[PDB]
Amino acid sequence: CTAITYVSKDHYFGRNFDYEISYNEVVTITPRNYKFSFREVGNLDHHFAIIGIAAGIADYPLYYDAINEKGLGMAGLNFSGYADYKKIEEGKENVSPFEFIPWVLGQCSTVDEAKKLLKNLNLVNINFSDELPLSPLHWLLADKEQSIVVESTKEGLRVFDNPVGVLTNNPTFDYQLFNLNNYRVLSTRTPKNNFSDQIELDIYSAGMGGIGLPGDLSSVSRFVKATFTKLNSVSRSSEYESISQFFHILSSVEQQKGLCDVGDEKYEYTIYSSCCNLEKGIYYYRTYDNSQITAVDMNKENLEKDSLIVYPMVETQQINYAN
Amino acid sequence: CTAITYVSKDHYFGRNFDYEISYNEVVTITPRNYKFSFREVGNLDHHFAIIGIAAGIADYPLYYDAINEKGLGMAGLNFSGYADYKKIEEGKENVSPFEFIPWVLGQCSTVDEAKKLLKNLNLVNINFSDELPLSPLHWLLADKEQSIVVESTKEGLRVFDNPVGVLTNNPTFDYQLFNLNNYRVLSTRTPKNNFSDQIELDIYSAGMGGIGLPGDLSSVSRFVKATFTKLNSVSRSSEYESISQFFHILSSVEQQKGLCDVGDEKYEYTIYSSCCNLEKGIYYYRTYDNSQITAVDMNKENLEKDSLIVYPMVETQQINYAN
Amino acid sequence: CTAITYVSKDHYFGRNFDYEISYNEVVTITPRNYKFSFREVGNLDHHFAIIGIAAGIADYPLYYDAINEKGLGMAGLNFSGYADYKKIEEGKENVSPFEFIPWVLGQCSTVDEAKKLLKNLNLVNINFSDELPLSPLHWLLADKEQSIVVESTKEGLRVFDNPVGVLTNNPTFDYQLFNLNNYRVLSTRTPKNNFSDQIELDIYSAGMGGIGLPGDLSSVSRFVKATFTKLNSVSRSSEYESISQFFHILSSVEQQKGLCDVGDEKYEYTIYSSCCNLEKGIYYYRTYDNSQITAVDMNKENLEKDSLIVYPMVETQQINYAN
Amino acid sequence: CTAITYVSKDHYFGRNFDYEISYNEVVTITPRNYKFSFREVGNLDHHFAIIGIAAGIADYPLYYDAINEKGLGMAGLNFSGYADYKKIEEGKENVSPFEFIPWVLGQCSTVDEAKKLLKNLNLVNINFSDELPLSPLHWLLADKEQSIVVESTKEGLRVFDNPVGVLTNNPTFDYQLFNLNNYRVLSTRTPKNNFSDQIELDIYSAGMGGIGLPGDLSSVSRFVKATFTKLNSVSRSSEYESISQFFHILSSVEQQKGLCDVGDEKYEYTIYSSCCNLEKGIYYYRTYDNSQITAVDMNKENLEKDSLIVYPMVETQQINYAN
Repeated sequence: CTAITYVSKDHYFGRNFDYEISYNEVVTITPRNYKFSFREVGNLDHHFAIIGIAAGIADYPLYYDAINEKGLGMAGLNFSGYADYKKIEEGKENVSPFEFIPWVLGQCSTVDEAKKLLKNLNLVNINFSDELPLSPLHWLLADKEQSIVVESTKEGLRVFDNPVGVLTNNPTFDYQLFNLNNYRVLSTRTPKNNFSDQIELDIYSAGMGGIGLPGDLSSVSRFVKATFTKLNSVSRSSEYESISQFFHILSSVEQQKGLCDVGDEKYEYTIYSSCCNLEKGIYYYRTYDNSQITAVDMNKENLEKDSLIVYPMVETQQINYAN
Repeated sequence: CTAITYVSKDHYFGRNFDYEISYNEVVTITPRNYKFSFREVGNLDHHFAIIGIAAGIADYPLYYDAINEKGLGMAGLNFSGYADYKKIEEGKENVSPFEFIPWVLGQCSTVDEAKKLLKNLNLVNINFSDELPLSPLHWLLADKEQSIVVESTKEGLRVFDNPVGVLTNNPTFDYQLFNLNNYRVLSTRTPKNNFSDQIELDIYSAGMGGIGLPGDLSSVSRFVKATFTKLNSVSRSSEYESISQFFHILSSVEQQKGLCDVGDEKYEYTIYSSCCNLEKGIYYYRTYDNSQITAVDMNKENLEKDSLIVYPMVETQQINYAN
Repeated sequence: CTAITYVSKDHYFGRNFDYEISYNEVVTITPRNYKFSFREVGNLDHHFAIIGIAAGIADYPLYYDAINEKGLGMAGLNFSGYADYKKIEEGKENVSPFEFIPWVLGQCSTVDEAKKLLKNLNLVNINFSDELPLSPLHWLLADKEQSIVVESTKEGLRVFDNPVGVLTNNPTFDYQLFNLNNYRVLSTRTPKNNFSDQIELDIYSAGMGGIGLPGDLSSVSRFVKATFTKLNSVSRSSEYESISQFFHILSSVEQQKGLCDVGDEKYEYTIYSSCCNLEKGIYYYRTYDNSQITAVDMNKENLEKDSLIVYPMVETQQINYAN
Repeated sequence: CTAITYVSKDHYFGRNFDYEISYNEVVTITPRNYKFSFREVGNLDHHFAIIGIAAGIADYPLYYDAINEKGLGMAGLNFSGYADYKKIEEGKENVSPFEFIPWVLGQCSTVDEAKKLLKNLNLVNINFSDELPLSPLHWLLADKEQSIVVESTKEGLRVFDNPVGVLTNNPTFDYQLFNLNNYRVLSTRTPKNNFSDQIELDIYSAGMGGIGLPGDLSSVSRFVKATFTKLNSVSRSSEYESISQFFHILSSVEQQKGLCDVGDEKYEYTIYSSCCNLEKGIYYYRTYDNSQITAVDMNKENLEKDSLIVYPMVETQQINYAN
């Protein structure tokens, strides 16, 4: 997985969802009066409306990522072997990872509010059900001001400011930031010949400033390439050019089927790619097999409802036959 | 630019067109009775039908790439500083680079026929017009059997067999093939710990087999990554899954706006990406700002016409609004 | 700096000392009755004998590295910006970095004894003198069983087990170990063509298993290359062959004059390279301008003395003129 | 193998000899009146004196490398699979590779003279003897003005000017020079943060300008690292300091035993390293298990003799026991 934020007049938030198998992903709008029952903290009978992509395997919104009607985004990304969930601890707000996106997005309008809510968080090892055990995750949260990373590991709970608005998988966020130090020299412009003034070295290609940028599908490499591509991106401000650039950034680090074998020719690939406009409450997405951008606008629904609104995903290529 | 061939059940050919500006790109079908007048060789009054993307600046099909009705594809890719075009040479078929795609695709049904035709070729330095001087190019040709590369350089004209079905920009094709030797170790699977059996190294990410793959936008790096991604692609045999995979291969080496500065913030970027089905005569394309695949089917036209059939390219985002 | 341990039959310990200027580096034997006065802990009037290279100040053995007569080695390596030394803390053994090598090597026969001693350590910010402020350092300690790394940073004091027996400069040791995970594929043997079974890739060179190994002079790169070179080294048990291999490992990551400019053509270079036999108490060294190995054997001195025994370093080329 | 030139005040020439097994390598001075009998060209009964290292299994000087009394150096380096030797060709100077160093160094005082002599050369496939078939080689020649590379391949005989004064093994020299283009950015100084002006990236190590420099033992990697290390080496004030720097350049790309397995634990390693002072006719050398520099001075011999003067190499560690 790769999650990013991007600014181009509006502020966008979204992710590549990378896994082996598609589990009936749907776009789900949770309206304001859909009751959230939490196992160990107080219920939210009335809360902010949410739109995101969820696993369509329950009548509870099991979100992989989502934004709320106040412009706050949150995404859970695989963090296998690094994530550690805890026992219920007295004095803490004990929240299960499966409840965590509803818990935050339900009641926070900004990342600063999320920071205050997270001060007493303890992420607890309680499964949604026996049939559906917890995934090992870490989280990116973002609004129009800033983004943060939340990591619950064996040593504890850390909330990091994210100066680049990017997150992938393992290892911890502090290693990911540190590793960018190694790429300081990379550039969008042709470098000078610093190697030796005694010989002539030919600029035989454009793009030589970026040589050294890693192009493989591993977690650290995608973090570096997504960061360089996001930070150096240029768009145009209009919505369509803006989301175009966003999906180009995500394309840069997507995983193609066949290239990442996780054992026995079982391939990890980018099942979908999302781009959310935080100001307008629009969830846009592509899928591996549908290149066309599909848009679901949360504000076109009756957000005073109390039942989940589900949009099944367009998963076949939608071709414009021009003749 | 990056050009590739790919086989699933059908055979596909296409390219990323990477440059600073659009020369009014259009999809042009050249029907059979559109007369080709050649400056220094014999005319083709009747020939194979062709479909490709061209610069729409004249009532000649100035193709960047195309396929013909017999399943032969050809593409010209930037080769700046390496390309050399010649004086008229007696006893040769003297063909200008601007005429070259029409010359080959007009009269050859296969790459083997193209190989025979190319034995007598001399590419001459004749401009289409004063307003349109020649670009420095090299060419990939492909059919369902094989692909070749044509390069006219200062040392002469070389025709290479292309064992990977990929081409980018500079340098010469022999260096490009040779450089793949350096990447023999790359894998789709997790490597064994060969570094030392004395220590335990953790597989902290999937995709570690590919570490070493270059991710920058330079010509050689894109050649290596496109080759690795193409050769290790899997898809099912269906048309939509096949072209999905094809566009994913091209996405892997596309150039995002902002990332390749050739100047004072003059950006090289992937203006369009094409995929042609050689068996069906369908030209499919995406553009930088339209993620939806658009399809133009040469066989839906009256190929006995004698004038160019020109379709505008759909260049703005075609979004499916789901609510 | 790079410090390593290496086993043949005997156990060896040593380092490259990398800096801009050579001062009065000398080989100094501290005999058992040389009284160690400590600024905040109890004095050691009688202790283990030590041999190492020091800065050549009459009043005290200011060691860069050393071993003791019981086969325990310790080295201080530059750790600029990462090292943090503390205020005196009650209930701790408050030891200055300049006292640290004498403090450990004076009273510990093994790394296990050092581990117990270090449980109470607080490294305090007390200069040897006003004219000679503390350097920012971290430490490698080794005996014939194991090695550890000691790091005092802003977060606190950490003692790590060192599974590879290597240390360089910044960042923290945990990041250095983690980064080795990225090099699991590297091999002494020619890799298989894993890139694609569809094409023939030529083994045009020996040594291709190691491609990916970094060759620059930076701290992390030297850590990776020293580790790979040390762990894959082979040598016979005989002393001359063993220290030969050791100096070859150190040569692999040495810094050549001209290549590492730390500002206005001020060059960091490997001033000396040491190899200590822990079992035999011999300090062997080469210097940048003397390739011949020099040996100083601590057991040839009167270790019951109470005064420092100082040997100048042989700093100019000792050439065998053979004809 | 790696061969280099380096200038300090004097001009130096030398090489690492990398192979699996040491035979009877000897330092051999060929005096002026040792008759050179050539199988297919005119004999040189009187010629320039030569000193180099040879295979001491024959009464003829079978040099791996050498310099002559007029300051011209020549070295043969493994070129396996690339070297091609020819049939005797009428009108050419037909010289066997085993005769080639004597042929050039016998009669040329400069590289310019060698260039004229090489205009008619045809390197022929004639073994010295049945017990000793020809090795596949290419050659570096150097004097105080310049250096060249000689490569006889299937396509023919090519003499290149060598702008960097380095040579390794495969592939052809043109590819080796071209590949340097990929390293234009590398520097001896800390790079600017070109990655992004939006974030602060920490200079946590010196030597970061060189990141990207390859550190493995393959032929291309050693070519790049030797070139960068040689070109950015300082010059020095004395003979001793100068050859110290020279051996440091060679050390940078030496092959350590255990790291390069060409077989079933058959290790390629740097058996000897040479440094020749072209002005003084001194052959200096350091073997793998003798770190001390040994010097053999051609001018201390009677160069009017007619028989080879052969010195065994000092192959065991010469240690300075200082106490």
